[PDB]
Amino acid sequence: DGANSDAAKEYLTKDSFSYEVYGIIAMQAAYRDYDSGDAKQDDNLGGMQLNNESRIGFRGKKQFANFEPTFIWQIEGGYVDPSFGGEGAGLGERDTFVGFESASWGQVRLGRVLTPMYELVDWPASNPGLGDVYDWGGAIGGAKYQDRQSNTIRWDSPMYADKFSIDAAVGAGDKAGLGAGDDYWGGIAAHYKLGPLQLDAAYEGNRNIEAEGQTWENNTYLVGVQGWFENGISFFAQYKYMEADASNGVNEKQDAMSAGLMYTTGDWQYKLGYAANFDLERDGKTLSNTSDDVVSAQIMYFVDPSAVLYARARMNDFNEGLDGLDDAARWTSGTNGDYNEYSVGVEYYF
Amino acid sequence: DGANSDAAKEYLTKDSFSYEVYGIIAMQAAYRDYDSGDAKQDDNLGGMQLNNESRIGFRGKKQFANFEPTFIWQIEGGYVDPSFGGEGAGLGERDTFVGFESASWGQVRLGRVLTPMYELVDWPASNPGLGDVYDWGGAIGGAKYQDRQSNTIRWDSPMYADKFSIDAAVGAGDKAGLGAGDDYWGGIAAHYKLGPLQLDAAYEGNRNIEAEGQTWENNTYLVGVQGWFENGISFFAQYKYMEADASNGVNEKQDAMSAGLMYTTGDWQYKLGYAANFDLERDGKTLSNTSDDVVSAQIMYFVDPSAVLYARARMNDFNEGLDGLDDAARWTSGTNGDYNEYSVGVEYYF
Amino acid sequence: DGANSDAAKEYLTKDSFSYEVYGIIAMQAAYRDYDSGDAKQDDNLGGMQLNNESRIGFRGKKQFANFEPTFIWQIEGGYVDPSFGGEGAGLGERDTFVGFESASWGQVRLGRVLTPMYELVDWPASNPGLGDVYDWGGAIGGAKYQDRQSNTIRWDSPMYADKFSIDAAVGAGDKAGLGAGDDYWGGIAAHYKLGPLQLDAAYEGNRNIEAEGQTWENNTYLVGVQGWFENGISFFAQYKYMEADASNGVNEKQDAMSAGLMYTTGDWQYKLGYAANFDLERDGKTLSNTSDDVVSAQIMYFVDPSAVLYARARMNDFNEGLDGLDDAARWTSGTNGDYNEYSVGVEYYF
Ligand SMILES: CN[C@@H]1[C@@H](O)[C@@H](O[C@@H]2[C@@H](O)[C@H](O[C@H]3O[C@H](CN)CC[C@H]3N)[C@@H](N)C[C@H]2N)OC[C@]1(C)O
Ligand SMILES: CCCCCCCCOCCOCCOCCOCCO
Ligand SMILES: CCCCCCCCOCCOCCOCCOCCO
Ligand code: NA
Ligand code: NA
Ligand code: NA
Ligand code: NA
Ligand code: NA
Ligand code: NA
Ligand code: NA
Ligand code: NA
Repeated sequence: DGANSDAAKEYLTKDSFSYEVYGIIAMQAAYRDYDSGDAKQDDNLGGMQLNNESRIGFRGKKQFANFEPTFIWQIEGGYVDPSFGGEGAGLGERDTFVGFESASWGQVRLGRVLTPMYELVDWPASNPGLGDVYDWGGAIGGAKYQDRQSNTIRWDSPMYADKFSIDAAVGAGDKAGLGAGDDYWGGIAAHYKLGPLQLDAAYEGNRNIEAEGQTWENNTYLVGVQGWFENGISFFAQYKYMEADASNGVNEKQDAMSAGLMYTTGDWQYKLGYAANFDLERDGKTLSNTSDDVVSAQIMYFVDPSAVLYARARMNDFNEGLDGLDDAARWTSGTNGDYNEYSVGVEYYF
Repeated sequence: DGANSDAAKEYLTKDSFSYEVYGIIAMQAAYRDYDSGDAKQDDNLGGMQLNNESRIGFRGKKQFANFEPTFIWQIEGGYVDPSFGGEGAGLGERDTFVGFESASWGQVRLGRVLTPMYELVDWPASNPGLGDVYDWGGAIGGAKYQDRQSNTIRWDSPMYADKFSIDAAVGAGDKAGLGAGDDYWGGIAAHYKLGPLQLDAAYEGNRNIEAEGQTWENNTYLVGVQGWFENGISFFAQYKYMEADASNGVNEKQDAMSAGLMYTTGDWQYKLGYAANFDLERDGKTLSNTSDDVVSAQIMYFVDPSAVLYARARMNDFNEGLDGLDDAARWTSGTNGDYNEYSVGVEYYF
Repeated sequence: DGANSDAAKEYLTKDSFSYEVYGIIAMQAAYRDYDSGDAKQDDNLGGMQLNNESRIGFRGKKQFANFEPTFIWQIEGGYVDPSFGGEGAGLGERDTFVGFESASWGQVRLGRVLTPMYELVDWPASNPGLGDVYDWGGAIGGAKYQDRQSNTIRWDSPMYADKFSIDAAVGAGDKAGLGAGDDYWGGIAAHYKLGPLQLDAAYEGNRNIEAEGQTWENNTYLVGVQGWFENGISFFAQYKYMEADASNGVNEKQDAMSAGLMYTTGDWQYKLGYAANFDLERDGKTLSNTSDDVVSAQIMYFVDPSAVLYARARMNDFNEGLDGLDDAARWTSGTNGDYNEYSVGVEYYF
């Protein structure tokens, strides 16, 4: 069984107690109110649900006797009981990898991690609740980018000159990872600290992506600013340019932004979010009402050095529909309709 | 990813070493002898199997700095290799929840737990091996009650006056948990200790259940006694009334009982149990041969304060079949036929 | 739920801290180049992939107060993110069992383990990368033997006279474990160490195996030698004879060999491996082009007492096709075509 059987137990010396067990406990009671234009469908999707995103993980580091880079590894399970889905999570569904890190050249990781692009798209630009629009939202064909991805080599640089830092990565695609395609992708991201600000830029290219009966080339570019100030204010703003190119000559473009404001004061943190996709342009013809936007408010309370309570409201107004290149409806995050969500939740880290 | 991604790891202080790892090791070597009236089907279902119900779990408590109630959480994986099923269980398949508790008002839990009704159906009734008949057995339409269920808020009262105790909960149904329905349920249970006896009462109502082309209403009532005596005798008895009501006017009723006698002597414990479903009445007319009954015997031996060995035999006589309100056979615990079972097993708690 | 509900938590004394957490970290970057005579399939199946075979497990032992044999238990999860498959593994997918052990007669284990034959087929044969041909390779009908299998009772003898050793087991088949068949199997294996050499023999018989419209009986025999010398040289050689017999009278026979050479020198270990399946004989007529071959080379580096690095190249030349007794293509490990593979990897034991 496996590349080297269980011969690891028979020949190597067990490095006893060289692990940390960790977990994030996270529950969110969330009520959803849909306006899909169908009353029956509105009642199924909408309602109260308990979105339990708790998870257990294991991680550790080892200094190999005869290797300069330090070995690192991680196995993090998925959400134990998310909303809209069944119970029980596997080990290895979130960030799971081995890797090396030397003070001389930064960090390398092989396995299942976030692409340099998505890492910025996810945080800060997706919080709180902007993900339906800015994360996996959109109308562009092909693969706008990957999120958390397996079969990935990712290199994380150290803080160069105490201001600059780099992340770059390449990997196989979703279909390639199952032996049923040859899609691949690559991407890189940059960060520069200019005082209390931080500037960000990132790129990602996806290739040989089969969808809607075509092969796709996807290119996505991103710029953003982030600020933290001592009076308590933090902000973030981001602009995102999405370009898709199909094998039948069809070109596609769509852009999007995300911005968030927050005031931390003592034991409280107030926060407003807004993100939006602009109209999608296919073959140089703007498609009417292909945009999405979402507004969001949240009050958080630092109940413990290790935990927080929070309430949150948000309203998603999605596009009115899109047609695919195969002459059938193309799924978007708004296929299920506009909806509002009100929720309270807890998060705790041990 | 998620309501707050990995922002808990980057910003919150890791409460290091504040978790418990626990497990129940449980193996059951079980031979089954089926009498379904088909020699082939008898041979597939019947035979020797290893029912491995072992499980690993994680749990903990934390006193939040600025909150009086103590935080609680649990994540329990399911059976690692049960009979009739493939190997491997996810993390979070069993009781998995967050909650708070103060000794003045008991505990509240959010997540996936046992409903107050089913908990009594589970223990003391249903043991040993009475479950096929009393637990998920029956012929009534809709949902007589839920088992272990997600999207549940449940409050467990403290022991008032050291004699009275209460459990209550409400939650989402199976289809709602996937955004495909609007079913819900609620229930309550009461306990009173009168010396060596204990009285039990419980209710559960199920609403908006889609099945066999109808919407269903379910109502279930339960009463029971339990006795522990120093001489060594222990017993339990229970009566259960189930009322279902369909959207096309059809009414349905069925009742059941469960009783068990037990003799503990030193390191040994003998136990004989009986459970039965009585004929189902649809539209106030008894349906012939819709009953089920089971007899069961078991010898247990306390090999360690932390483990037990046990032998057990049981014979199940199931109902012979009934059609649902859609004119198709309604699945029951006897769809696979009658069967007797002989088994040995171990249980261990770390 | 289950054979005894959650009554183990309610009555038994938690044997706190009698659990060990263990894991094997294993990542392999593997490039594949397929030449199946189909270009689209060559590129889907072929390419670079990251085969993460890491795994977490738990094991422990307990001395029961009122039992002389020591109780042992194990729950080992599966590969967290293997190549050609999705992410996330269950708890209990690798070796998972309960058992007892006394120094007088060895150990007995109930659950999920390797059959005495496969353990030898697995290690030392099949390494490095000979498994496609020697492990699950072959063209014989029915089931030559089981891999890691559930519903198994297995006995491992002590080291008799410091030279002799025996392993034997019996269990249920793949279909029987799901209530859909009555297949079973049994097998035994013996080892004798003569100085720097070691002699190996094993047998396994499988019965009531349903496939290709017939029921099958399988008989598989194996002999092998292993050598370790102070010079640094080690080798292994194995011959395998497989006999299958169908319910329509059709007989089939096929044999195979596996061989490996290794030179350990300081912190490096070189290794050449070869394994092959010979032409398949059905009804005493050798079938043309049913043989399989694989050559493999490997460089290993003991990077730490607890880990190794390795590079590996290997060439797989498979059979040209075979028809089953149902007059349809019979799946073999070469159905997807020939492929060569170049790979690097790390393995770590904590
Ligand atoms: C990251 N969260 C994901 C989110 O990315 C998204 O994923 C969609 C997925 O739902 C779509 O699939 C959905 O719509 C299909 C329309 N023909 C039918 C099947 C349905 N599950 C996929 N076609 C594309 C993914 N990006 O919706 C599911 C989710 C779990 O919330
Ligand atoms: C630093 C602050 C920057 C704020 C930038 C805000 C950009 C706002 O532009 C939004 C344009 O998109 C409008 C979306 O229209 C709604 C679409 O929904 C209806 C279906 O078409
Ligand atoms: C314990 C000693 C180990 C010996 C292993 C020897 C490995 C090399 O032996 C190769 C023998 O190959 C035989 C080829 O058989 C031809 C096919 O005949 C079978 C007809 O069904
Ligand atoms: Na709903
Ligand atoms: Na990295
Ligand atoms: Na992806
Ligand atoms: Na590939
Ligand atoms: Na069987
Ligand atoms: Na349920
Ligand atoms: Na993969
Ligand atoms: Na098997």
